[PDB]
Amino acid sequence: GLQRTLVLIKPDAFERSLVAEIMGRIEKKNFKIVSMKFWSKAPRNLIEQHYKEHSEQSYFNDNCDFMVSGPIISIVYEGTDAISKIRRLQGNILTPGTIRGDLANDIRENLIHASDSEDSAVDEISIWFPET
Amino acid sequence: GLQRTLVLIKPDAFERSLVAEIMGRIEKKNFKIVSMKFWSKAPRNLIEQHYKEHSEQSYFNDNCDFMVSGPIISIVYEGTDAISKIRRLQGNILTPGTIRGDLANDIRENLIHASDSEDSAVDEISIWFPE
Amino acid sequence: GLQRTLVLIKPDAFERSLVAEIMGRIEKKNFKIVSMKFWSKAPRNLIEQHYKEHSEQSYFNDNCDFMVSGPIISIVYEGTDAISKIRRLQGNILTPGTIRGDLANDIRENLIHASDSEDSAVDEISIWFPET
Amino acid sequence: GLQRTLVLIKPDAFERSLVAEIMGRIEKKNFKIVSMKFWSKAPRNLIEQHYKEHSEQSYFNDNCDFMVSGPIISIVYEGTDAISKIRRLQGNILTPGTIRGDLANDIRENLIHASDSEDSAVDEISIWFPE
Amino acid sequence: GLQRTLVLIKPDAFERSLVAEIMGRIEKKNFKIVSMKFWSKAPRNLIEQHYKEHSEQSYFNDNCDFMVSGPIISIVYEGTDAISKIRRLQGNILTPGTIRGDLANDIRENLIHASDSEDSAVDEISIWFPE
Amino acid sequence: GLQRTLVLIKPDAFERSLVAEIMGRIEKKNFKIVSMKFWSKAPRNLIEQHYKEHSEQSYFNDNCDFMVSGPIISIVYEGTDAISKIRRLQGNILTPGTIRGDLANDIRENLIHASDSEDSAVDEISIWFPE
Ligand SMILES: Nc1nc2c(ncn2[C@H]2C[C@H](O)[C@@H](COP(=O)(O)OP(=O)(O)O)O2)c(=O)[nH]1
Ligand SMILES: Nc1nc2c(ncn2[C@H]2C[C@H](O)[C@@H](COP(=O)(O)OP(=O)(O)O)O2)c(=O)[nH]1
Ligand SMILES: Nc1nc2c(ncn2[C@H]2C[C@H](O)[C@@H](COP(=O)(O)OP(=O)(O)O)O2)c(=O)[nH]1
Ligand SMILES: Nc1nc2c(ncn2[C@H]2C[C@H](O)[C@@H](COP(=O)(O)OP(=O)(O)O)O2)c(=O)[nH]1
Ligand SMILES: Nc1nc2c(ncn2[C@H]2C[C@H](O)[C@@H](COP(=O)(O)OP(=O)(O)O)O2)c(=O)[nH]1
Ligand SMILES: Nc1nc2c(ncn2[C@H]2C[C@H](O)[C@@H](COP(=O)(O)OP(=O)(O)O)O2)c(=O)[nH]1
Ligand SMILES: [Mg+2]
Ligand SMILES: [Mg+2]
Ligand SMILES: [Mg+2]
Ligand SMILES: [Mg+2]
Ligand SMILES: [Mg+2]
Ligand SMILES: [Mg+2]
Repeated sequence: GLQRTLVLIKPDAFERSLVAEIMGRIEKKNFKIVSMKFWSKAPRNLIEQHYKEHSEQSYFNDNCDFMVSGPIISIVYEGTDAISKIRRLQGNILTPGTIRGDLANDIRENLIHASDSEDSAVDEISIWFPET
Repeated sequence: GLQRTLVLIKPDAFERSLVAEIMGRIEKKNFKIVSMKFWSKAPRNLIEQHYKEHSEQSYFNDNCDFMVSGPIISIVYEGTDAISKIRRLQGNILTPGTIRGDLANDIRENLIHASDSEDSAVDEISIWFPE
Repeated sequence: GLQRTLVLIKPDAFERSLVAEIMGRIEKKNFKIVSMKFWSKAPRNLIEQHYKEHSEQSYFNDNCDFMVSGPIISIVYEGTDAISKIRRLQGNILTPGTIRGDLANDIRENLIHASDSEDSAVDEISIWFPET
Repeated sequence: GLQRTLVLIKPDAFERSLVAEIMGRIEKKNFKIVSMKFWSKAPRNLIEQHYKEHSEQSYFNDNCDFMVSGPIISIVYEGTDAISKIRRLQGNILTPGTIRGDLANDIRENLIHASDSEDSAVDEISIWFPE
Repeated sequence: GLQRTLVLIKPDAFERSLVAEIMGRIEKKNFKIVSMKFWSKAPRNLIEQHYKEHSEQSYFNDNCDFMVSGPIISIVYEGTDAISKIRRLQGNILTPGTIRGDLANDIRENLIHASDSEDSAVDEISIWFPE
Repeated sequence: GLQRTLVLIKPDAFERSLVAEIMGRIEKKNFKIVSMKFWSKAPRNLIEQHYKEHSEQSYFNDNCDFMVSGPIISIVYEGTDAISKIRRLQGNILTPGTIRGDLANDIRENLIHASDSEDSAVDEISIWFPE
C-alpha cells in the first residue's frame, strides 16, 4: 500500500517559476509531504551520489553542473503506490498530461526527478535525508 | 453523434473540495448539463442498483458503504459522443491528463463514475432520473 | 457562526461555460453545498418571486426574460458568515478579484446572484427550496 | 534541433474564449512566438491554400466556411523539435491532456491547427507569412 | 458604451512566460481583440512616441531601453467601458486580484500597459495601428 | 528595495491540500525562496515565541494548539518590498483576490502567516532560522 518516494525539484523549475506548479500536481493526486529540504545550492557530493548510476556516461559532469546551477528542493512524498504513481506524473517530454509532457522540452532541463523503483527510492531518501 | 451519459460525483470529491474541478473538466470539453440532482445521502437501494453488475464481487458492500458516506451529484450530460468522451475524461488512476489520473489515487475513492456504454447509460439515467 | 445563503448561477454562466469556475470559487473558500437544483428553464413565477422587490423598476420584465433565457442552478451554501462572505465573492463588475469583477461586464448579465441579507436569504431559500 | 512551425487558432477558440488557454499551453512548454498575425476574418484564398491538400474531399468548402466564420490567429512558434512537440500538444479529441483532448469535441471545430511535418510547416509559414 | 483601448504586453511578460496569462485575464472579462501586432523588437520611435508625455522625466530612456529589450504585443481591445475596465484589470503592484497586483512587483517591469483615458486611447491606437 | 520576510504555511493548508496554491501565488508575484523548512510538528516553544505579542489574548493557547495540530512550512522570501507585498497577498478573509480572501473563512484557520513589519520580520526569521 503506502510507499515513500524521493522527488527533486530541479534548478530550471526555480528559474522558470514552476516550483509550485510541479508540487501542486503531486499534491492534487493526494500525496503527502513527509520530509522536505530547500538547498540554495545542493552540495556536489550529494548530486554525484544521487546520479552515481550515470557516473560513466558522457553527460555525467554536465548534468551535475546543471543540478548545481540553482536551488533544489528534495521532498519525500508518501501515499499509495507513490513510487510508480509519481513517476507516471513526472512522465516525459513526449507525453502531454504529465509534468514533463506539459512543461519541459529538454533532455537535461526537465524540472523534476522522481525515484524509479523501490530500491532507488530507499537509496535516494538516504542520500537527501540521512538523518532517517 | 449526440448522446447522453450519466455521471456521479462521488463523496470523496465533496470531502476533498474537487466538485467544481471535476465538473469544470467536463464543461471545458463542451458537454452540457441536461439534468442534475444533489443527494446529501443517496439511497442505498439506488447505489445497489447502480452497481448491480458488481453484486457478486468482494468489494460490493464496502463500495456501497463508501457511496453513501457523503453527498453525491448525479448528472446527465449531453454532447457529441458523450458516453466515450466523458469516459476518457474520467480515465483511471494510472493515466495523467484525466480526472482520475490527475486527482485520484485509490481503487475505491476515485471521485467520478461515468457510464461506459449506451446500454449502461440508458440504465443508469433511468436509475437516477426515473422521470 | 454558520449561515445558509441562496446562490443562483445565471444563464450567461451556462452560455459562457463558467458554471464550474463560479462554483469552484465558492467551493475554494470552503462553503458547502446543502441543497442544489438544476433548472433547464426556471419557471417564470419563481423568477418573478425572486425579483419581487424589483417589480416596479423599468428593467423588471427584461431581467426576468434574461433569467429565463437559459438554464439556472439554485444552490444553498452553508458556512461561517456565508451570506456576507459569498456576497463579497460575487462582488461587482468594477472589482477585480471577485466573480463579477473578473468575469462579468454587464449590468444584467452578471453570472451569479447571492442573497444580500439574513432576511433575503431566508426568503430566497423558501422560493427555490420550499420543501424545507 | 531548433524548428519553426505554423499554428492557427481557429474561430471556435474566439467564440469559446479559449485563445489564451490554447496559447498558454504552448507557452508553458517553452515555445517562443516568432511572428503572429490577427485576422478578423481571414481572406478565403489564404484558407483555400492552407487546406489545398483537402480540395477534393467532401468537407472542403464547409471547412473553409467555418475557418472564415470568425477571427483567426496565425503564429510561427520556435523551439527544440517544435513541429512534432506542438503537434503532440494539439493532440486529438480522444486524448485528454492535449489541447483538443481537453477542450474540443468536433471533427471540424477543433480549436487549433499545427503543422504536421517539416514540409507542411515550410509551406504553411509561406502562406501566412510570405514576407 | 462600446469603447476601444490600447494594450501593450511588455518584454517582461515574454521573459516570464506570462503572455497568455495576461491575455486570458482580459479574455475572461469578455473583451474582444480588434487588432494585434507582434513585435520581436519594437521600433524605438514607436516606443518614444508612446511614452512622449514622459520625455522630461529621469526614467524616460531607461524605460524605453526596457521596452525594446524583448518582444512586445500591441492589442486593440473592444468592449463595454473597455478603457476603464481594462485599466482596472491592469491595476497596480499593490492590489491583488489585478494583473499587476498578482504578477508584477516593479515600477518599470510591470508586464502590461493599458490606455488610461479616451484621449490617450485614441492617440495610442494611432501610434501602433496607424492604418 | 530588497527585503526578506517570514511566511508560515499553516496546518489547515496541509489538511485542505492548498500548500502549492499558496506558494504559487507568492512565486507568481516574483518572490524567491531564500530559506525553507518543513516541520511535521512545530515545537510549541517556537509557536509561543512566534506569537509572543499575543500571549495575553484569550485566543493565544487555542491558536498555539492549532499551530501544532499538523505540519507547517516556514519560508524566508526575498524580493522588492517583500514584507508589505506578501502581507498584501496574504490579505484577509473579507478581501477576494488575496490568499485568505479567496481560500480561508476562519478567524483561526487562515492558511498563512506573513511578517507585518521590518522588526517583526527580523524577529520571526531569527525564530525559525536561528542559523
Ligand atoms: N543522453 C543524455 N542524457 C542526459 C543528458 N543530460 C542529462 N541526461 C540524463 C541524466 C538523467 O538521467 C536524465 C534526467 O534526470 P533524471 O532525474 O535522471 O530523470 P530521468 O532520466 O530518470 O527520467 O537526463 C544529456 O546531455 N544526454
Ligand atoms: N476493483 C475494485 N473496485 C472497487 C473496490 N472498491 C470499490 N470499488 C468500486 C470503485 C469503482 O469505481 C467501482 C466500479 O469499477 P469497475 O472497475 O468495477 O468500473 P465499472 O464496471 O462501473 O466501469 O468499483 C475494490 O476494492 N476493487
Ligand atoms: N439599472 C438596471 N438594472 C438592471 C437591469 N437589468 C437588471 N438589472 C438589475 C436587476 C438585478 O437587481 C441586478 C442583477 O441581478 P442580482 O441577482 O439582483 O444581483 P445584484 O444587483 O443584487 O448585485 O441587475 C437594467 O437593465 N438596468
Ligand atoms: N476528416 C474530416 N475533417 C474535416 C471535416 N470537416 C472539416 N474538417 C477539417 C478539420 C481538420 O482539422 C481539417 C484537416 O483534416 P485532418 O488533417 O484529418 O485533421 P488535422 O491534421 O487538423 O488534425 O479538416 C470532416 O467532415 N471530416
Ligand atoms: N514612475 C516611474 N515610472 C517608470 C520608471 N521607470 C520606468 N517607468 C515606466 C513604468 C510605467 O508603466 C511608465 C509610465 O508611468 P505611469 O503613467 O506612472 O505608469 P502606468 O500608467 O503604466 O501604471 O513609466 C520609474 O523609475 N518611475
Ligand atoms: N482575532 C483572533 N485571532 C485568532 C483567534 N484564534 C486564533 N487566532 C490567530 C489567527 C491569526 O493569524 C493570529 C494573529 O492575528 P492578528 O490578527 O493576531 O495577526 P498578527 O498581529 O500576527 O499580524 O491569531 C481568534 O479567536 N481571534
Ligand atoms: Mg533517472
Ligand atoms: Mg470504474
Ligand atoms: Mg439583488
Ligand atoms: Mg491537417
Ligand atoms: Mg502610463
Ligand atoms: Mg494575522
